[PDB]
Amino acid sequence: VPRKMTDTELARSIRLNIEAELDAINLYAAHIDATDNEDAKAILQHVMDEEREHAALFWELIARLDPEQAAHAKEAVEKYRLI
Amino acid sequence: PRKMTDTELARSIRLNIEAELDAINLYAAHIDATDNEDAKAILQHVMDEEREHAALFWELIARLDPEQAAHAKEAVEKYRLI
Amino acid sequence: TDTELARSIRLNIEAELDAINLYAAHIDATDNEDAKAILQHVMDEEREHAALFWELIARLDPEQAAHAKEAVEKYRLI
Amino acid sequence: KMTDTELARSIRLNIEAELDAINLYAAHIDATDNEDAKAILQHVMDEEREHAALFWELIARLDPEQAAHAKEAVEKYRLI
Amino acid sequence: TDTELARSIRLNIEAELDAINLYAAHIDATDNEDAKAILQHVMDEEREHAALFWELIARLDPEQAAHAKEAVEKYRLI
Amino acid sequence: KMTDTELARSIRLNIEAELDAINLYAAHIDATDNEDAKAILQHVMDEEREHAALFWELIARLDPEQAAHAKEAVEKYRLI
Amino acid sequence: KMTDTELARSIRLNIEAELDAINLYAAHIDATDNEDAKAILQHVMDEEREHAALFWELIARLDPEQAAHAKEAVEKYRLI
Amino acid sequence: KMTDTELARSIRLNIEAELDAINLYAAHIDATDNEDAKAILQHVMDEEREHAALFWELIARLDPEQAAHAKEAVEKYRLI
Amino acid sequence: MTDTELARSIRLNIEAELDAINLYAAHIDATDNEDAKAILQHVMDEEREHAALFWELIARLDPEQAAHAKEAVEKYRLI
Amino acid sequence: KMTDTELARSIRLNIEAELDAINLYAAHIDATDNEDAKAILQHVMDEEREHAALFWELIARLDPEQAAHAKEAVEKYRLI
Ligand SMILES: [Fe+3]
Ligand SMILES: [Fe+3]
Ligand SMILES: [Fe+3]
Ligand SMILES: [Fe+3]
Ligand SMILES: [Fe+3]
Ligand SMILES: [Fe+3]
Ligand SMILES: [Fe+3]
Repeated sequence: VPRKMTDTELARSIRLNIEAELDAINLYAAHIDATDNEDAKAILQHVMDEEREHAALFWELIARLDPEQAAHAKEAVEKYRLI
Repeated sequence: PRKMTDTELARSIRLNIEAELDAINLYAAHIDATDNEDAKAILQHVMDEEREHAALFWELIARLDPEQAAHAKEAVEKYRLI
Repeated sequence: TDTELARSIRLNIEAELDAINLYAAHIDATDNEDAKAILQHVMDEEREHAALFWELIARLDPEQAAHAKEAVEKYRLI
Repeated sequence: KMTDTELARSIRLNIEAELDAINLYAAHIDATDNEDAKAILQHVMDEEREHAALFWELIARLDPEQAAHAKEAVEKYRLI
Repeated sequence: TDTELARSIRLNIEAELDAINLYAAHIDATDNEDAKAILQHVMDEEREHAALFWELIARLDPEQAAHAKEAVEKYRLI
Repeated sequence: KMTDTELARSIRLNIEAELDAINLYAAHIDATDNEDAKAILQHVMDEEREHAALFWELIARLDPEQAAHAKEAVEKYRLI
Repeated sequence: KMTDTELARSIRLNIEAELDAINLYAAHIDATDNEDAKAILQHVMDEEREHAALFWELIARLDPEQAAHAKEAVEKYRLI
Repeated sequence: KMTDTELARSIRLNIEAELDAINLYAAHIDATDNEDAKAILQHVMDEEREHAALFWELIARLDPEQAAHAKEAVEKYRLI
Repeated sequence: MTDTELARSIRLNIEAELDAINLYAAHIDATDNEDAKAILQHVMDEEREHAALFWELIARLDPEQAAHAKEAVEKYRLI
Repeated sequence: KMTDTELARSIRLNIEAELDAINLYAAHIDATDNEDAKAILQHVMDEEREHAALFWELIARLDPEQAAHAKEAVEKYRLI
């Protein structure tokens, strides 16, 4: 019940939406290499790229809330930081 | 890892229509479960784009081995049901 | 009128399509004729069901304006 | 397989799927108050019932024996 | 009267059929005859159980008028 | 040489399925007020119990060693 | 219900859970040839088996009857 | 594979798993009044967030297109 | 066939032990019987012993126990 | 409960989930041969192991008895 309506409910829900978008992109990535039709493959790459933009959009929202966005700012330094 | 023109192509696209609509229902539930405006905006945006994804997969099954002859008497047989 | 009605009809579309896929998997799992033929009949009827639920959800509140530009988005790729 | 461990078990599962679909449509008749939705739910449920009965006719004269469904209406009779 | 009793009995039919499917899958994975015999016995009893549930759900609520015209729709494809 | 994870484990699964069926039907006796449903539920549930007992007696002789279910009556009695 | 579907359902679930754990440890015994794993997995399997037998005696003193689980040793030989 | 099938899809799945862990730990933050547990939970949740950020930058620095990380900040402001 | 065939399996066995303890505890806290409570708490104690045993097994195996030497200090290192 | 099932069982679940994360990354080490992936996966797996150790002492440095985890090194040695 103690939920500021906006500061803690939709955050778990939008992380869920990120997960769902990512799984959908995974399925379309599995399906690009599963036929030799060219138009179907093309429309699948289009929908896959659009879902990819969805994932980026939900990610950029999920960063700018009460969770810590400095972790997704210290990521470019921590990537190369492994030797 | 597998290639077939009939089921390995059609069954998967029928599944994809289900997946698009699952996303649509989930998004519609997320529109009606908060009062955020940024979240509402990005959710209705993503929801409308999946609505295009679902319509496109519906044309894929139409322009596939399945028959778009079901979608020619459907507007009348809905009306043929009262 | 909403999830009470719309989410349930989306779900019924999933169920119809799942029945078509399952019966198609059972048709491509034999080379008989009795099961194949009557399963083709049940498959055809399931497909009609899915089309019917699709026209209903179009003729309800939601925006089927994607199913008006779907014929143009199919044609637009060659 | 294809008749022993496959087809009949798979067709039993097909009957199972028809029963589940009808269960969903019957729950959906009384979970809204629309008339168009009510009409098409009853219509699709009727056709599903046709599907389930016909799959039952297949399983009767398929590998399983249609002698069990016939010596059961009297075992029901055991309720008064 | 609805999904709590009748649909639940349809669920019971589902459970009977799945139990028969599992026991039949277990009969076709060995040639030990003692297990095969008791498994086939239990399966025959499950089969009568499932038939019993089917005739009850015919009487409880939904219409078995398809289950009177089912041999009639079976015959139409030969 | 599989009578272990091809014969015995399968019977553990069969006991699991029987017990789950008994639990499901017992939930179905406690979810309505009908007599006919009561009659068929009590009949089929008792027969399922018989099935579970049959599978248990099968698993006793198949593989595992029943040194516990002969020494078990003392561990219940060990208090109260 | 409580004693019928809170007491009995819970202990049948306990038997099922014991069976699931035993099946998992048995699958892991035949999925390696290590000696530490074999020894400790067989030990844990022995203790789970003890747990399962004890849960079975618990359900004996509940809603199921040994009127079938005492006629199971007599009914096994008469089935082939 | 090790570039497309098993590499890009797998890293997206790992991102999903880390996000599920973050959501779970946030649920455990809102279900207690312990402060040592709260502290370790916000620390581990932050570390999972660090994992999610790292996996996101890798999947960007992989085959997939990081052009969304140039477009999304403009397409979000465009939403009212 | 030495790491992910066995180590994931031993972690899974630990998972089963943990779920068994949680389920047993939920069934101990669902009645006011003492025979069932006592023997179920006993079985839970053996489940705890099992989880402990598998944990010591995984320590002398492929994963790194370098966390279990400074973990008592990083636990306290939070105030 | 705030201490029994709302706190303790949740921590049992959290340890289970951390083991799941390490297991998934261990499955992913056996599904590719890239070096960027190996580096970041080893980092996140090492951090997950740290998480699991932290939750293990939290459940240990609680009211339940870490006395099984004080005589474990002796009872395994009792296994051959
Ligand atoms: Fe999307
Ligand atoms: Fe989608
Ligand atoms: Fe249908
Ligand atoms: Fe049965
Ligand atoms: Fe049964
Ligand atoms: Fe155990
Ligand atoms: Fe146990």
